Amino acid sequence: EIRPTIGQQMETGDQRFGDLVFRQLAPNVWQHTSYLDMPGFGAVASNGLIVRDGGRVLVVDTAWTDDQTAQILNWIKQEINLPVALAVVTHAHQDKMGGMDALHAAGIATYANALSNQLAPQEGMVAAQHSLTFAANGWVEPATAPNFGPLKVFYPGPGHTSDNITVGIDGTDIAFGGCLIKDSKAKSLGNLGDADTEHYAASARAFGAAFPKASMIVMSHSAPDSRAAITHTARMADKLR
Ligand SMILES: Nc1nc(C(=O)O)c(CCc2ccccc2)s1
Ligand SMILES: [Zn+2]
Ligand SMILES: [Zn+2]
Repeated sequence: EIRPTIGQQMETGDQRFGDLVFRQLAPNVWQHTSYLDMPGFGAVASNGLIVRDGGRVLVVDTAWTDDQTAQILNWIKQEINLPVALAVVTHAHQDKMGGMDALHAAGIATYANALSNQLAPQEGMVAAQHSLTFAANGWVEPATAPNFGPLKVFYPGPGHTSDNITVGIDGTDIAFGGCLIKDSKAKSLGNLGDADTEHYAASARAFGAAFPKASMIVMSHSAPDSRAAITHTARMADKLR
């Protein structure tokens, strides 16, 4: 164990490395998984991504902690041995931004929604060093996301949080919903403490429409799923209104 209370369990094709688990999803895409031990409840998994783009690596989301995020960088060093060009973090919660200091100490440029950077200090965390802004239809303003390569950043609207962003991986059929999207077998939308219950369903559907040909949907707290994760999330969110 490797037996989280919440989050996917270990399957064939998963690599344990330190306290983390890594799963290759495509030739150039890996999922990183880290765990927070909650007393009396057990381990909660959080997932992000590692993408190789030629001679560099791009990261989506930190681990829960600085030490776990340093372990991600160690895995990258050992298994890929290419430099990390940048990281984009997908909202101001600990599962996504808890390891900012480790990225900064390593000299990695960090990007987040401007709103995430504005909210991070109120959540006790460190803002990314660069702010992404978005058009009225949710697409990132390209001048704020320079040299992002295959990462296609989309703000779907308020849902899990007001600042949640999503990332498509161009040249693949993978899109990352972060904590907005829950899997097709989920019984709940997870933590709604900071959620916009009015707009959640439309935001989930907007993510689906932004990446209409993505067949593998990666998410923070479950194994990758089909597009039924999007439709199931939206249907659960419909019930909040
Ligand atoms: N940091 C944490 N984020 C979340 C989240 O929802 O983003 C937590 C809830 C985990 C969960 C998810 C789905 C079903 C049941 C539980 S905890
Ligand atoms: Zn969150
Ligand atoms: Zn979360």
